[PDB]
Amino acid sequence: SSALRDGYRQAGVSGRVRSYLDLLAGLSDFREHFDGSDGFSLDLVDMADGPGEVTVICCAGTAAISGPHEFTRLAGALRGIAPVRAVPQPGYEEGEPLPSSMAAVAAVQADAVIRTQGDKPFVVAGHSAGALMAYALATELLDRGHPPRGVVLIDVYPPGHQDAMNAWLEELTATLFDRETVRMDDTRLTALGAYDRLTGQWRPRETGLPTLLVSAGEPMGPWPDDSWKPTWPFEHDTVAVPGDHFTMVQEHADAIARHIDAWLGGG
Amino acid sequence: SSALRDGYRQAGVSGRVRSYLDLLAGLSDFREHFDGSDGFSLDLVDMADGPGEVTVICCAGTAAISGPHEFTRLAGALRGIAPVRAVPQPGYEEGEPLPSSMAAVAAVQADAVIRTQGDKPFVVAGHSAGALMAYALATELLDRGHPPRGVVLIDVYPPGHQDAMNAWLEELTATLFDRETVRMDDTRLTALGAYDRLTGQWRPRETGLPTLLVSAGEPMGPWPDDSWKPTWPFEHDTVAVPGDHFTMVQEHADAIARHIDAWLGGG
Repeated sequence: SSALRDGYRQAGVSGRVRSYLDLLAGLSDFREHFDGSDGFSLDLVDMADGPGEVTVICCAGTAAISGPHEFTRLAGALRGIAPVRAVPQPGYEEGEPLPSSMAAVAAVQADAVIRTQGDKPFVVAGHSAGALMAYALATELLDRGHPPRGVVLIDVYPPGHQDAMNAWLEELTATLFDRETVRMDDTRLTALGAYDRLTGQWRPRETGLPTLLVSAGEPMGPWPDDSWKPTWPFEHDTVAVPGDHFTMVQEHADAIARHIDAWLGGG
Repeated sequence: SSALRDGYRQAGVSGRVRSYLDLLAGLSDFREHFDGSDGFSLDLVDMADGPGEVTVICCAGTAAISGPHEFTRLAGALRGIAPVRAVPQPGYEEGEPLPSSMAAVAAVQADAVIRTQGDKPFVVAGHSAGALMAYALATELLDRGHPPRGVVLIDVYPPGHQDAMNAWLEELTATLFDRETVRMDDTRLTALGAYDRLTGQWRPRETGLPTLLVSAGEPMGPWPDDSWKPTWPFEHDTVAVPGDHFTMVQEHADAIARHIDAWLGGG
């Protein structure tokens, strides 16, 4: 077993999550971090080859349970409509190094797709806390010399806005600890507490491309009035979905796949 | 194939070990604890019975590779002279919780000492940080109706007195990584930080028990003037034993045996 998986759940039961995070990032100095000068390489995932003239891409967030083991859910719902590429995160499997700073990592997966694609249109579709990174990737892609086609976000909570909700959900992530398709050993945790320091210094920029949210449904509890729901500081158009945070996409992947079919046909 | 193994290694090549400990104790605060008002025990590791009048109780260490397993060497040395009742430090092997302070660990280990003993005299002993634990066990027994005949502080390094010396050793241990007797498991490295803050703000008390400090012969390397080796405030006879801070026990057990007898012969 392990030693950290123990404190993970003993924190959520009482209420001392914040103090735990200040501990984690403390160990993020003792490794072999890379930069745009040495050498690295990854190998894409083999998934679907379905029909379509516009393919879609996707990725994962930070919440431990992330991985290329759970998106096979939406894979079946989207088949017939369009293809789906699988871009894995650099680290979740024996034999890998860690980043150096926020605007450094992006010079890696940039070159990889500029070799395999060719001349096909695409779009993005992330989830969870990761809905921040999915936005950041589209920025460097815009002026390098190859603009996207349109993003579709799903539940988010960016910095410089709501100081309450955020850390309030992480407290729940430790209490709601039902099993996942993969075991939680001594590697999938040190990465979670690592991006915490990163996501606290970023602040969005103003761009001009078509956005689309897909909000949730029934609240976790007997919550008061208007004290939730995402609200980005820019401008966009929205569409809902029936469900809740922690699961949604799993047992509700057919729904969203239809909410996107109506979008791509106009804008 | 853990992760907390290399993280402890790469920390020695750079030169930062202090801030690495502030966290080890942060993680342990979450594990289940024992302070005196809860069930928990520890079977004294049976070493070798035999002749004698004043058995040597040798408490376990506080390092990563510590435990009553190391005292196997000294156990064979004391065959005929005096037996060894090596007290196991909790938290290191799978399943055992961690204490609150020093008066939480030395207490639980005190119970086992009186139980198996009885009207038979004994002399506690340890090694460096483990000696801080050994003394604490011997002092707690002082006014508790069972003051041991004495102690043998082998290369003990008292905190608050040796700032640069004791800390430079931890920085050396990391670069001394080379095949251990018992695999450096995850639950051992966490217990390190636990005991670090315990023995950290722990200032020993005075007693009328004879102490026999055992220092080293050759330094850990090139040393200018007299500023190495273990020290102590109270009155105690001191005697040296060859090998540096790491091989004065693992590769030099017998040399110490003849030293404690000449001491027990007096009073």
